[PDB]
Amino acid sequence: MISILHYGYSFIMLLGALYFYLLSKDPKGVPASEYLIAMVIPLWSGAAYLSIALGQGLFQYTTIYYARYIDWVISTPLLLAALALTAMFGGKKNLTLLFSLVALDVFMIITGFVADLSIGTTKYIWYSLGVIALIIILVITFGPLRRIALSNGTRLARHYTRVAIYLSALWVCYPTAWLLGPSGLGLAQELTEVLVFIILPIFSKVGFSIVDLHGLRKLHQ
Amino acid sequence: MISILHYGYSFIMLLGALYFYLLSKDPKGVPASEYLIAMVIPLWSGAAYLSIALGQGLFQYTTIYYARYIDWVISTPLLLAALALTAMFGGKKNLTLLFSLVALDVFMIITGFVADLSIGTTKYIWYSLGVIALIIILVITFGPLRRIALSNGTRLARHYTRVAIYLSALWVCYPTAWLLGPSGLGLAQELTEVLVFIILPIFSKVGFSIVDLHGLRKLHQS
Amino acid sequence: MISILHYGYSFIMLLGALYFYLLSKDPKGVPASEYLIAMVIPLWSGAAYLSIALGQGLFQYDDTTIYYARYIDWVISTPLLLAALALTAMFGGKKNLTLLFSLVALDVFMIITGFVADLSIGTTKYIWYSLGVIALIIILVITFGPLRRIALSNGTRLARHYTRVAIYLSALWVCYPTAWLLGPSGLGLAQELTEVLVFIILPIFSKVGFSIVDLHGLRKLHQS
Ligand SMILES: CCCCCCCC/C=C/CCCCCCCC(=O)OC[C@H](O)CO
Ligand SMILES: CCCCCCCC/C=C/CCCCCCCC(=O)O
Ligand SMILES: CCCCCCCC/C=C\CCCCCCCC(=O)O
Ligand code: NA
Ligand code: NA
Ligand code: NA
Repeated sequence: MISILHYGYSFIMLLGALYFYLLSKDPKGVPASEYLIAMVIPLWSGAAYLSIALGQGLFQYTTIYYARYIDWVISTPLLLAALALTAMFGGKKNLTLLFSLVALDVFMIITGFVADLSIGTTKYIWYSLGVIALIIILVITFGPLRRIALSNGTRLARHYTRVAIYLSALWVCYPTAWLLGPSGLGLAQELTEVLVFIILPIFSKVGFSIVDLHGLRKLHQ
Repeated sequence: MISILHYGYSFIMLLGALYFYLLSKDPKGVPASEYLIAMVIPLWSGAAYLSIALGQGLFQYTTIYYARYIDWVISTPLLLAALALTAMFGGKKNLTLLFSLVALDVFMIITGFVADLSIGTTKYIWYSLGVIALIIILVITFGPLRRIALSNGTRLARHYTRVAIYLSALWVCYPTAWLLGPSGLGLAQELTEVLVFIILPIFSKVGFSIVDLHGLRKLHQS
Repeated sequence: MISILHYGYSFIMLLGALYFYLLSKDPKGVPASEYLIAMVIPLWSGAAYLSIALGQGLFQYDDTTIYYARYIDWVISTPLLLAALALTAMFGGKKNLTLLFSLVALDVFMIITGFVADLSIGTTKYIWYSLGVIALIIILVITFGPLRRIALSNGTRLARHYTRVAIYLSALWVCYPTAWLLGPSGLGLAQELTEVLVFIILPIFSKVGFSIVDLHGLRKLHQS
C-alpha cells in the first residue's frame, strides 16, 4: 500500500507540474520565475517520493523515510520564495528577507533529519530548534512580509493573506505529525503518518501553487 | 593505467584553467563571469578526477566512479550557464531560463548517480528520467535560448549555434556510453568507458570553453 | 571538558547573533544583507558546534577523532565571511559579484580539501592539504590585491576600514591550516585538547569578533 500511495503522489505531482507549465504559456502578467518555482517544487517532490515507491528512499534505524528530507530541503525553501515573491508582486523585491526565510527553512528541515537520526533528549533538542525556526518563519510571514504585501495594494494583500494562512495551516501539521509519529512519541502508526505525509504535501505543493498562481493571474484583469 | 589516465586528465584541466586565466587578463569585451565559469569547470573536474587517480573517488557496489557525479553536478550546470550567457551576450539576461537549465541539469546528474546505485528495472527508470531532462535541455537550447541568441544579432547567433551543436553532440555521448558500459548493459569494458569519460570531458570542458571564449572575443570592437 | 567547551561556544554564537539582530534594528546605512550574513555565520556555527557538544558531530577514523561538524560549519560560515569582506570593499560603489563568487568558490574548495585530507592517510592527506593551502593563498592574493583596489576606489575612509578587517581576517585564517597540520589530523605534534581549544577560540574571533569590527566600522561611516 505504501509503495502504491507514493506512485500515486508522484503522478499527481507530475500532473500539477504540467498544469503549471500550460499556465506559464499564457502568463497573465505573472513572471516566468513564479511558474519555474511552481514546477520545480512538485517535480522534485515527485522524484523524491518515486524513490520511496521504488523502495529506495528509506532505511531501518524504526523506518527513516530520508527521501522526505531530500524533498523538503529543496521544495520548502522554494515555497517560501513563492510566498515572498507574492508579497512583493508589483513592488520592489526584498531578497534579503527572502533569503532569511530560505536560511531558516533549510535549517528547519536539517534539524528534522538530525532529530530523526537522534535518540532521547537529543532528538527533542533538534526538533525544538526546528520548531523555533518555523515560529520565526511564521513571525516573518504575518509581520514584515505581510506589511510588504499591504504596501502593494488591497487586492494583492488580500491574496497574500489567503496564501499565507493556507501555507501556515498546512506547515504546522508537519512538526505535529512528526512528534506524534514513529520519529517522535510513537503514538500514531507508521501507515497513518505515511498517509498524512502523502495528503499534506499534495495541498502544500500543488494546492498552494494553484491558489497562489490563480490569485496572481486574476490581478491581470 | 586507469590511475595514470586520471592524473593526465587533471594536468590537462590545470593547463586549460591557466589558459583561461591568461585570456581573462586581456578580456576583449567578454565579462569576468565567463572567464570565472571557464576556470571553475576544469579546476573542479581536475580535483574530482584527481580523487579517482589517488584511488578515493570510486567504490565496489562493479566499480562506481562516484567522483564523476560529484564532478558533473557542479561542472555541467556551469557549462549550460556559459551556453546561456553566450546566447544573451550584448542583450538583457534571462536568469529564469538559465536557472531552468541548471535545475534540469542537476536533476539529470542525480538520476545518473541513483541509476548507477540501482539494479534491474529501477536503474532504467532513473536513467530514462535523466534522458528526459537532457531532451528538455536540448529543446530549450535550440528553441527559446537560440531565439534569444538570434535577438542579439547575426554574428552572435552564428557563434551560439556553433557552441550549441558542439555541446549537444558531446553531451548525447554521455548517456550513450553509460548505457553501453558497466553501469548499464555491460557491452563495453571498464577500461573502454574510462577512456570515453576521459576524452569526452576534455572536449566538453576545455574544448567547449576554447571555442566559446574565442568566438565571443572575436566579436570584440578594437 | 570538550562537551562543555562546545556548549559555551554555541551560547557565545547565540549572543553574537542576538547582538547583530539588535544592531540590524538601527542599521545606520548598512544594508540588511550584511546583518543577515553576520547572523547566519554564528547561528550555523553554533548549531554545528552544538552537535559536537551533544557527542554527534564527530567519529573515530584511523584511530583519530574526526570533528566532521567543523567542516559542515566552515563550508557555509567561511564563504559567508568572505562575502561580508567583499561587500565591505564594495561599500559605497558598484558591486563585483564575479570577484565575490570567485572567493566563495575558492573557499568552498578549501574546506572540502580539508575534509578529504582528514579522511586521507600518508602522502594523499598532504596533497589535499596542499591544494587547500593554495586556495587560501589565492584568497589572500585577492584580498590584498584586486579586492583591496576596489576598497581604495571607494575612498580613504572605507579603504582604511577594509584594510583593518582584511588584516584581522587574514591573521586568524592562516592559523587554521597551521593548527590542522600540527594537530591530530596532520603531524600529531599538538594534543586533541589543545586543537579543540584553538578551534573554539579562533572561531569566536573569526566569526563574532570579525563582524563586531566589520559592522562597527561600516556603521561609523554613517552621518546622523
Ligand atoms: C556542500 C555544499 C556547500 C555549499 C556552500 C554554499 C555557501 C553559502 C553562501 C554563499 C555566499 C553568499 C553570497 C552572498 C551574495 C551577496 C549579496 C549581495 O549581492 O548583496 C547585495 C546588497 O549587499 C544587499 O543590499
Ligand atoms: C547539489 C547540487 C548543487 C549545485 C549548485 C549549482 C552549481 C553551480 C551553478 C550555478 C549557476 C551559476 C550561474 C550564474 C549566472 C550569472 C549571471 C550574470 O552574469 O548575471
Ligand atoms: C564548488 C565550487 C564552485 C561553486 C561556486 C561557483 C561560482 C561561480 C559561478 C558563477 C559566477 C557568478 C557571477 C555573477 C555575475 C554578476 C555580475 C557582476 O556583478 O559581476
Ligand atoms: Na508566488
Ligand atoms: Na559563455
Ligand atoms: Na561586510
